[PDB]
Amino acid sequence: NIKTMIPGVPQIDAESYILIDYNSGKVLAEQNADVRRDPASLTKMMTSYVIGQAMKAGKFKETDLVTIGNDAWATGNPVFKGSSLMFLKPGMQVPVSQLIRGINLQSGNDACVAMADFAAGSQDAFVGLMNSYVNALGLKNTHFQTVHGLDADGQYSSARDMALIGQALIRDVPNEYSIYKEKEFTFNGIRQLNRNGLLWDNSLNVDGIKTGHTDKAGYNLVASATEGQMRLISAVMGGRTFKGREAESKKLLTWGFRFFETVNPLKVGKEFASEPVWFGDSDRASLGVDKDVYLTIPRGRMKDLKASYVLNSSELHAPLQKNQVVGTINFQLDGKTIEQRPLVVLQEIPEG
Repeated sequence: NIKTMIPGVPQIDAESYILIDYNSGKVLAEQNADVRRDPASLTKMMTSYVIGQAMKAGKFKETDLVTIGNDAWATGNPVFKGSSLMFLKPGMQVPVSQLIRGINLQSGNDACVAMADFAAGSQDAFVGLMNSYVNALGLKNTHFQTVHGLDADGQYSSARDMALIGQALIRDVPNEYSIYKEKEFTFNGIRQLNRNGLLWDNSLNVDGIKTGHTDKAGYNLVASATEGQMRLISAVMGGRTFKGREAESKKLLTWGFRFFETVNPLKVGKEFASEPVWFGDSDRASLGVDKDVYLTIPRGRMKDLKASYVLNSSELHAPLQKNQVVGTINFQLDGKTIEQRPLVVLQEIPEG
């Protein structure tokens, strides 16, 4: 009864939420996770992702100077009224490093425009890239219209999609992601703090990601935290206050770590099984996986994890290509399969 208990999910004071394991992708808890909502400043997570991809590709460096044009002039564009701003002015020459902290830490809407023009030539072209990555990441309930999320009546996202964008930031552009844990930066002699109050919560190891709030959106937060090498991501959208979005996210993250653990039973290239092969330059095939296996299981139950496999075909016949799928690995707890992964040929076996 205790060994097999399924924990109850805490009550969460928000319109929608999700909690996922970064490594395994397992959804630990969810409510209304696919409902389309106003992302508010969470849009800037995708702005950051695009910029991160550009820097990873070597298109520009953090020390490069960006010239501010009239479109990023904070007090020359009333669309920016009442929003977070660096107070950029035309003709300033600001390092990429400062602008990306403006976007990431301050949600500076002017900074978003300046970087969009720098990275992609125009705001429209940059939004094109944002939406291209929406497609590349397989997000079903997300669409962007502007680089900052202002003036975007037809933009939307969801708790799931914002958690998945978080996952992508951490996984794909780690140098960009590393900025989100910074508690402050200085621009024009003015120190600017991070709005993610969970960075100061000494009871968790939170290192990201993004907050947002409007009247339509309510209070939004995408958070990520670690306990050792285990990492969870929470997205809470339509929270009720500044303090509530933090508190509700903390509830989810803490619950996740208490009841679940991530395990890595198999890495790419490690032989899991072997089987005879016919017609080959070797007599047996080495079989395993083509992507590292991470599972999320009930905490404490690693000892009870069992694995076995099935083969698609009666016989293996050479030629066998590297990563050729030949079966399925079943991971089991309490005599029930909880996870399956493709079983693949680890080394090509040509005909003899």
